[PDB]
Amino acid sequence: SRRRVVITGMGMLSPLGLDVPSSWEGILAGRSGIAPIEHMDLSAYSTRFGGSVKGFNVEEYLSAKEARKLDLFIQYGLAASFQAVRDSGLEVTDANRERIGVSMGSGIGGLTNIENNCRSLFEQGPRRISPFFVPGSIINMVSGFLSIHLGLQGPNYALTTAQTTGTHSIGMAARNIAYGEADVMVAGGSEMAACGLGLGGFGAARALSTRNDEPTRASRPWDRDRDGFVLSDGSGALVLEELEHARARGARIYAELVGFGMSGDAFHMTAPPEDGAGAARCMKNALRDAGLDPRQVDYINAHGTSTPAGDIAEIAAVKSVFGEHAHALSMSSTKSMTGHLLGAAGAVEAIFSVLALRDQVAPPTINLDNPDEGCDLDLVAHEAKPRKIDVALSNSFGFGGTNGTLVFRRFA
Amino acid sequence: SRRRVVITGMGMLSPLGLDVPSSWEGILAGRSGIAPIEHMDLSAYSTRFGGSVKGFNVEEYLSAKEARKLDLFIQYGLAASFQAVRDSGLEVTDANRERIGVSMGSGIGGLTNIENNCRSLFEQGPRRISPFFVPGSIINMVSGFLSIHLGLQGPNYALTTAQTTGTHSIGMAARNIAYGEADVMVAGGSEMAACGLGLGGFGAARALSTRNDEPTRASRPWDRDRDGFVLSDGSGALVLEELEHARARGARIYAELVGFGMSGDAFHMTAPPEDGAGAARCMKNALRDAGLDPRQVDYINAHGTSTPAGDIAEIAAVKSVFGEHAHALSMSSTKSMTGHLLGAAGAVEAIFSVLALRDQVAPPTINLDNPDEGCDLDLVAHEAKPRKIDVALSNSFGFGGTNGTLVFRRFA
Ligand SMILES: CN1CC[C@H](Oc2cccc(F)c2)C1=O
Ligand SMILES: CN1CC[C@H](Oc2cccc(F)c2)C1=O
Repeated sequence: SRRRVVITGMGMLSPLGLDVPSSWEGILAGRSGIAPIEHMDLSAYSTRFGGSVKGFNVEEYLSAKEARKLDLFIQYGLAASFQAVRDSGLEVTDANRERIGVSMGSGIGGLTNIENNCRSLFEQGPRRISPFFVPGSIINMVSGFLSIHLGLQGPNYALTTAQTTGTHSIGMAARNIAYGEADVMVAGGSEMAACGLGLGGFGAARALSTRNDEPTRASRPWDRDRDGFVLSDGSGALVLEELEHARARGARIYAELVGFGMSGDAFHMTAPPEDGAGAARCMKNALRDAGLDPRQVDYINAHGTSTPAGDIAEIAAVKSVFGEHAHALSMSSTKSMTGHLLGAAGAVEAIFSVLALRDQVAPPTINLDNPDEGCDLDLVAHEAKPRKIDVALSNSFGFGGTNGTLVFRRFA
Repeated sequence: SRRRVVITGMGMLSPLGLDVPSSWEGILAGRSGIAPIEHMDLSAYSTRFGGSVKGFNVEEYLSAKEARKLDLFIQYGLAASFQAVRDSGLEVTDANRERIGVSMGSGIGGLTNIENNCRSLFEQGPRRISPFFVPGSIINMVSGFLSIHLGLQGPNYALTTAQTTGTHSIGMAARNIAYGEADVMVAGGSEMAACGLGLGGFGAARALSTRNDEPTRASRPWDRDRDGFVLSDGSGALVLEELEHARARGARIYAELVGFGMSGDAFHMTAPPEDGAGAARCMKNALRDAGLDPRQVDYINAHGTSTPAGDIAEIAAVKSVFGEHAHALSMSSTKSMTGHLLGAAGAVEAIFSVLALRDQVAPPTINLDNPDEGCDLDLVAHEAKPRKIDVALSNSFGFGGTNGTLVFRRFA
């Protein structure tokens, strides 16, 4: 029968910091993590900025010898996973190793590594492709490497659902624990798509903000002058744990995961429906899964990507689900500060939702100078808002019309 | 408690055929799908052969214009998915579309597309990258495109667990139905990694057979002269359906999916443990899930990749799990004929496991001329073996030590 699931550990790399507390300080201070990209020459690209992880030292986590073999998305995923496991206090033993699994996902995975090995192949020949190309690039290897390093013998898998990946990974890992397939899961996502193919590929679709001359103001969810998403790098990991398991070991519990929804739009490969029908269906599924009155929802961490169609679809979805209560909750997009971590977005935003519950504060939507037509909810413009938050909801939507909602609440 | 899950539709592209009955005819005849790779210069490569899909016509499924937007692995996954839904006779309606979902995965995803866009990027610069590069290359676009085309609003996701993808995709879709999150799922996997990057990436790790002189004899699981796996392309999809739902509409039921196991080895990034400890835990997990004694298993579709370490690990795991029953079951590798479809391997082998139940016949392991030391199980050498089969297992083991087992049972 269905068991309860709590959050006992969190870890993060973001454009605002190399761990959770540092990232969260930047979130509450309204700081932007967005800057011109330094790691490559983007003069031929229409977008030349994004949210880089600054000053990451992989030798805080792994030997230089093994790090050299791994794409940055794997390095970031392992860093966030190690932080979350350490933060949990959990001890892996022969007695519990078969009951601890991992589900760390990615939207695109090791695009930097694949681009670099493609360069080798085309300029030199296949004899210059790294022997570590496959295990160092494919998406499941965050889960794989984490399991090898910590001895986790529970369910070992990875989701790839584009910009919904982090939310789906956390939700499905919670279901694993709920249904008794595991007692503990490390779950979240990681992304590092800032290579030529990433910036060039989103750029060819004209999906990215082109505000090169003012990167910190580029990400402006629900602002009338928004012109697309800002591409960002990093990782989020959570340690999810069965309630009675967490209670038995005296774990510090941050919050309870009470609800998870998934819905397909079945609308369009890349565009969200204007009325937010898929996001509404997904949130309704998550609220019914959590056994909630929608009026219990105090805070929504929006997907809020700073796209014309995405941002207004989300307002439509929230008004349709919450009716008059839409005017009482607070909804914000931390992508205003972090940009869009793609497969990692739902993972870092799940952590931000849990911290909104811990600290009783709604993170701001920075850059919301001129709210667009119909964008008339409390979107927490400019400044963090202290308020009562018993229930927080984190939304993600992605290519393929794939939707996820997580519902968290305070645990006493 | 838990609902029962049955298989009501199947679809396939493989090196043996453009559908299930053609592929299965090849399997029972001991035919090889392996041949030198055409329309591609492999001069500088140590492997020049594999399992190609021959004569695939995407315009049976999609307009030329929609097919141009999508990597071959997505085309393949859609073809298998459309076949499986057709084969099921399911009528999608406003009354059931929120109860029908998709989980089609891939191990490596859009390497061919990435390769072609890399070529453009390096030669001409980022303005030649396709606008459809991202949505046409990401692994969740089989689930995304299928849901949009058929109007499916149930759970929409994609697994990526390397060579375990197809097995995990089917098992987790079965859990969705068992626990009431969907009534129908389309599940399986697709792969097309016969590009410079795939053949070069696996070749760089010396993982591939280099028997260029005799491609049809290269894949020789448990044979003392095996020298690595054969890379193959294609797709498998199954329609999974809640039993009462299948019975109410008068569905043709092929078999019941009674068990699913997952385990991590936590051993090595690419190598299995020699004693097959992870595969043994995974099979025991799947049998416990099914409420079956190891003695009830009649047929195992092995991972059986033709690698020195992997093939011997699987013998060890089977001897360990099945004890005095280990010789009574038949265990065969259909990869002897199909080669290794990586993320689709588990999907097409689940289909072969189901057809073994329908037709009461164990597929052969072809090329098993000289069983290796300790390879003394009933490996169905050379020729198909008619036999009693009530319970069939399908095993997948992949990079990151990720394991999957599906247990299928005759249904009447
Ligand atoms: C309404 N719009 C705006 C952008 C999006 O189109 C795309 C298309 C391809 C890749 C991508 F990243 C985005 C859409 O459907
Ligand atoms: C048991 N053996 C044989 C090859 C494999 O090693 C690799 C390593 C990297 C990529 C790959 F494709 C394979 C292994 O560890």
